[PDB]
Amino acid sequence: GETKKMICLVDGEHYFPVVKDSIEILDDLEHIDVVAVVFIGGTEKLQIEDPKEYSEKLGKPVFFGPDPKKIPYDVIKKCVKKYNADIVMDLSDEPVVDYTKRFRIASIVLKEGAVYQGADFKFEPLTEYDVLEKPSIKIIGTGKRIGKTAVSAYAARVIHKHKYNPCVVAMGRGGPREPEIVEGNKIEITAEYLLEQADKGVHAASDHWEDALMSRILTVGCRRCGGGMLGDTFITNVKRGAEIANKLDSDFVIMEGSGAAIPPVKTNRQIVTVGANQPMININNFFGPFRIGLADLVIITMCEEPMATTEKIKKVEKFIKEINPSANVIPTVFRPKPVGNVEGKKVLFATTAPKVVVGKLVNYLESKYGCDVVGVTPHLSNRPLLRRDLKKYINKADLMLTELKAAAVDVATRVAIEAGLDVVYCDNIPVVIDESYGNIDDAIIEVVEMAIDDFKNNR
Amino acid sequence: GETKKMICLVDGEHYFPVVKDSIEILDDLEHIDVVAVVFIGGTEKLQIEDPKEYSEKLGKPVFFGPDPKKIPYDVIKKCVKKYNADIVMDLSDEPVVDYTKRFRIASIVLKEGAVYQGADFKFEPLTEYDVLEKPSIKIIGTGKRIGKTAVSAYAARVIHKHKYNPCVVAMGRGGPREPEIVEGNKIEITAEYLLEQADKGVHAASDHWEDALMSRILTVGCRRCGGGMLGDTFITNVKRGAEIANKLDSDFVIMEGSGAAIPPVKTNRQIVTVGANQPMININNFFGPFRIGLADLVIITMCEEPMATTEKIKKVEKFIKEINPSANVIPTVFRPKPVGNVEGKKVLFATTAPKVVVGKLVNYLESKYGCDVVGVTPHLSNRPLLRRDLKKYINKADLMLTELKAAAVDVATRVAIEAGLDVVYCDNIPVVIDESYGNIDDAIIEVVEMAIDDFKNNR
Ligand SMILES: Nc1ncnc2c1ncn2[C@@H]1O[C@H](COP(=O)(O)OP(=O)(O)O)[C@@H](O)[C@H]1O
Ligand SMILES: Nc1ncnc2c1ncn2[C@@H]1O[C@H](COP(=O)(O)OP(=O)(O)O)[C@@H](O)[C@H]1O
Ligand SMILES: O=C(O)[C@@H](COP(=O)(O)O)OP(=O)(O)O
Ligand SMILES: O=C(O)[C@@H](COP(=O)(O)O)OP(=O)(O)O
Ligand SMILES: O=C(O)[C@@H](COP(=O)(O)O)OP(=O)(O)O
Ligand SMILES: [Mg+2]
Ligand SMILES: [Mg+2]
Ligand SMILES: [Mg+2]
Ligand SMILES: [Mg+2]
Repeated sequence: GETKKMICLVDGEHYFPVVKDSIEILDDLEHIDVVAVVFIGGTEKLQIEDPKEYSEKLGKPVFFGPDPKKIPYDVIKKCVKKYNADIVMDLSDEPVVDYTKRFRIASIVLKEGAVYQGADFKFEPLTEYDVLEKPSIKIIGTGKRIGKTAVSAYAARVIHKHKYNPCVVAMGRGGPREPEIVEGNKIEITAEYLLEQADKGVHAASDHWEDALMSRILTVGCRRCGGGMLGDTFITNVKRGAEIANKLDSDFVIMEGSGAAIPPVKTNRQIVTVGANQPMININNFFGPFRIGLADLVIITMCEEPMATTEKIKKVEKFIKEINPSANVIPTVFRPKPVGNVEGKKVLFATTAPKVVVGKLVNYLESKYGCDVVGVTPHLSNRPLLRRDLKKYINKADLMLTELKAAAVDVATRVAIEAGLDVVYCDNIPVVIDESYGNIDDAIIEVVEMAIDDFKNNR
Repeated sequence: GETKKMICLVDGEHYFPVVKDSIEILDDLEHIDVVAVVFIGGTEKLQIEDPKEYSEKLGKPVFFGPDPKKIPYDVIKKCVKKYNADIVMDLSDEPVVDYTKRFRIASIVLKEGAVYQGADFKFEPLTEYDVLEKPSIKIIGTGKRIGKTAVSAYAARVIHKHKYNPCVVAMGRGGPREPEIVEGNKIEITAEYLLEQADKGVHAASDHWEDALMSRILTVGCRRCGGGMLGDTFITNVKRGAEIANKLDSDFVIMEGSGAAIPPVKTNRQIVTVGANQPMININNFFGPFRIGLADLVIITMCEEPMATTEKIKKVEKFIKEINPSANVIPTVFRPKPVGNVEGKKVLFATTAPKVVVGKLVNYLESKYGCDVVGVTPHLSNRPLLRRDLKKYINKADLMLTELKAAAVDVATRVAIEAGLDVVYCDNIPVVIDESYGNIDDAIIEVVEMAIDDFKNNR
């Protein structure tokens, strides 16, 4: 039993006595103390004229914005810090706040580690365990199949080229209760080895297995359930994974998220992935802006037709620069890279990609690697339709080129090995669309250097 | 302390064992029982071949949609009803749910009186006291200055013409702890009477005062603080206002809201006001669709340039009919009606209306009532600029025509009475833009008849 420190957000669209009654009712609760009050706008009542008049009558310190027509975001942030608030309680309404303004206020309050709540809603700030004994980056994103894993694999290779030994702790959508370690820095991960793991009941197409193969690195397979609006998760073993990663042979750590969910482990720096294919409201409203606000570097992905228009790409770029002008921003597209040789082969291509981009990926594969793609399955995520596509194409291909994602091991690899084909795993590589935005390796190196410098200087 | 019945929302983007662990963790909590699970979509992490395995392995009943690509909204609603669930717990994430899908799920769950919550968020359903002993309508809206009061005054007069005696309980953002009673059916409310009230410290420009004067009815002045996202309020005396309304001389009750807030008293039927001037996201996302879903009749307001484009008005109409197909929908604009005679007089017009629409209101006043508008103040909300306009124009006018809103009594009426002018109070009348949408009085009568029929039969 200890009191929670509450800041009240109030407005001049309410008459002061009903506000005073509300603050006295909140303060007179057991386990709550109202420590400050912020007037967030409105002027219908100005009979009480002076912040010191309001403060005298409340017996609480009272804060106002420089402009009564605008939400005093900076004053709310400064007040939550100054009074070290546990809770910010919203006693406002239209016209002073709409949903957009509430999510803007929420994004500030939750970042300072305070609860944001009102009459009918509550938001919990992200728990964040300070457990890593190595310099580190978080790789998070706004959704699924936007390239969090693809960017993470690439970043690991860049960090290796920079003469560091990276470990990826991947927060996946399942896995053993004790996090599993994959020594992709020591072990030759083949199709037959992945099937041997799948036969033991191991989730061999998970991101830790993919990053181990695609980037030849040590990885730790963690699990989670649920992924909230702000990005928190219901249960996870990622804290245990970060503890494991400390003890193993590595000298840089990537904490990689899943879906819109954020690993609850403190890192020196953060890379945020944003698919230009996603609705603008998911990027510029709700807790999109909160996620973009965490970034040192933003990778915008899917920056091409048919996935996004030029105007959409420019709108996403413009918004990111407005809300996070400190962040470096790189717009990108994904292109395939086989982890093996496919030159002059008849190729069956297996992917999770949208059907509208398969033609472009095939055109690229044939033009660059000199293969002939005899058939495609975009159904790695759908086991019945996958088997249908395999029976159609399997006989006319020399080898199957597959993403190491979804049913790629226990269905597609199994069928291809029993049919006597070679199986080559396929990475997705982030390629910069526009050289005016500079080089993606240099952008990652900048963030890696910041993470190392931060770790050396802060204890 | 009593056990709360929880339904879990789960997906096939999580591997079964981490979902099972999550459900066992939730069920093993004190005063929570997991009673059912709804599988809301996704496929790739289903190694389970038969959906019956899922329920067998959880030891919980599990319900599925007909289409694994779509959220089974209907199944969620049917299960919350069937189990009389207190909580719905979201153990999903991107790609299966985005923010929009979560607000669609929230709107269903909260309407059935269940909490909706996830990893980092919680939403509380509306408190609703069952206290009225008379047939009744709630008049609520999506914002401020969208015409809730204007529609409410009109509805009261329509109910009077239909041979009933209506009472308006107005939930404002201010007023005495004991609700204030105004007998506008028995008292001739003059400018001098309103100044006598303002000098006693009464909020004479409040909605209960306005409805009393504009509609010559009994009204009860209630107060509240805060207005949440769903529309709940932190504190209010509206329960006491409804108890007062039962005792007094009336045979129909209108419970009128304020801002986006909803009076927490049960009513037979609901009228929802939606300003077409508001951003589409506030109408078609968050808890706009929840508010529109409460409606028997939706009044769309501000349906003209400069406030809304024809395309906007059509988008609002189309959306409302999609989410609430049995609701009657009437698109409208507001025009002045003096509560007195202004024919051939020199008029100083005082309003809270935007500068961009004053010309249309003036053009209407002069064309309909044959007055000469010698000047306008759009500054009833801004006491300094109001006095500047009054000093300029007061000498030119025979009478001041004013909305009974904001500084209309304690500044504008006071200056006009001391300057020896007549003061005429001005209603805002909802006018239907297109006769193909039918007559607004008939639309109100339909809802009033439903409220009377419901009241007679639900006893
Ligand atoms: N040019 C492209 N346009 C659109 N999608 C692409 C393109 N190239 C690859 N993809 C798809 O992008 C996705 C990247 O997925 P992944 O790296 O697993 O990201 P995440 O961790 O965000 O799910 C895959 O589904 C892949 O097939
Ligand atoms: N034609 C019009 N276009 C736009 N606004 C108008 C028009 N006519 C009146 N108004 C304004 O509409 C508002 C209606 O306010 P009111 O009836 O108090 O509704 P609420 O209770 O929702 O605030 C007032 O500010 C009034 O001046
Ligand atoms: O499940 C899917 O991805 C496709 C079906 O794939 P095909 O059977 O057309 O290959 O759904 P659709 O796009 O037809 O609505
Ligand atoms: O706050 C309230 O009591 C009412 C009126 O405000 P005022 O007209 O008294 O400023 O709000 P609304 O019905 O306009 O949303
Ligand atoms: O407050 C307002 O609406 C007016 C007041 O100034 P005047 O209209 O009295 O000049 O300024 P604006 O917003 O048009 O710049
Ligand atoms: Mg207390
Ligand atoms: Mg991934
Ligand atoms: Mg329990
Ligand atoms: Mg009103």
